[PDB]
Amino acid sequence: ALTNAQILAVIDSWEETVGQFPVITHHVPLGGGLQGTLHCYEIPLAAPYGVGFAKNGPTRWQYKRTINQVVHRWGSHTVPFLLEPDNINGKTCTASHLCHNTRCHNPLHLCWESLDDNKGRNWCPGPNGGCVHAVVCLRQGPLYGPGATVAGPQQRGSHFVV
Amino acid sequence: ALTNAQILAVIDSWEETVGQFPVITHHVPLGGGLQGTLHCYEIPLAAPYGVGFAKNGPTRWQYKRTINQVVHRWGSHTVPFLLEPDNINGKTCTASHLCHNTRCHNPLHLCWESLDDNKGRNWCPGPNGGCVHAVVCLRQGPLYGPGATVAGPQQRGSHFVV
DNA sequence: TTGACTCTCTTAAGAGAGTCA
DNA sequence: TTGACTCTCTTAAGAGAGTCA
Ligand SMILES: [Mg+2]
Ligand SMILES: [Mg+2]
Ligand SMILES: [Zn+2]
Ligand SMILES: [Zn+2]
Ligand SMILES: [Zn+2]
Ligand SMILES: [Zn+2]
Repeated sequence: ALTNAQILAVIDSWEETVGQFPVITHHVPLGGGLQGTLHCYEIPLAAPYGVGFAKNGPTRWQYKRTINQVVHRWGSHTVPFLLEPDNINGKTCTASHLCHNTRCHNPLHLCWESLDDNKGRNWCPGPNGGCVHAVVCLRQGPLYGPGATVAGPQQRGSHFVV
Repeated sequence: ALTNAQILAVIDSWEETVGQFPVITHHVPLGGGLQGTLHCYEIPLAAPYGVGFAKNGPTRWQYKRTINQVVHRWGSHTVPFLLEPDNINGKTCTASHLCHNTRCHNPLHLCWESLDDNKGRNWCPGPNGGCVHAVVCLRQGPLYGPGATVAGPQQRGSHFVV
């Protein structure tokens, strides 16, 4: 809600509820041939999810609280960042999973950044493979690698140069 | 169905037309602090675009040819790949700009790959900065770098471990 | 046969809001 | 007030198809 006190109360209630979500250990590539371990706090697969939480999409949830007799509702991963600017360079700030695990609500696995920055982590080589993200990745992106390109650049004639 | 000879004729007419597009020299980052040069063959900003070409969206075009009284139409960047498989690993193949310049139709600046592979090139460090794409990038991706993350991982209490 | 427009759709990283009990 | 559902939207890398002369 509007007051700083009320927003802190929202963040604190959220953390306490998510803190009781099952803690699931995931071993992850870090880049550089190394492996690490993340502890994700995973929202349940089906109702009930936890006080204040409801599913609005297969991998989408919202957190809701009643404040001043009014319902206030947020995307379930946005709550840690309610005191942060909601835009950057004219781009919307998004909740971004460093663990690349949608069900996880561990705020130690979340950052707040443009959708482009968010997406780009999918291909990051990782914290031991060359990550240059200023807010560092926790793991190599799941899509990092050589790709599976079917056909490369080519011409039949002689009209083009690189 | 069009014979492979008819398909080659389509590719050849496309190349002949695109080859006459304005050729624009662009200096680009390669990664590793190095700079290179790409020569993009850029479709005009407004009609007329070239024989066979029409705009279906702000940065979308199509190529159309009529053969034996049947109108055939393709996405304007897909024509170089008409003799290639159109999917891989159960994913549709997409035209992917190695120069990251949508108006460019130089086939030496295009490859044919999944949309995920395509997107990921936006963040690639580039051919002199650590690119691991098997079909190598021509330049560092425009979105490579430290990012502009507004807030990193954080908690107010002690409910969480990383 | 051709040009110049029109419309909606896909994907996978993210969102907001309404209907009932 | 709280829970459990429903629906459509945003973005930026890509698509197919219709109308008219
Ligand atoms: Mg993400
Ligand atoms: Mg691309
Ligand atoms: Zn996690
Ligand atoms: Zn990174
Ligand atoms: Zn180009
Ligand atoms: Zn690359």
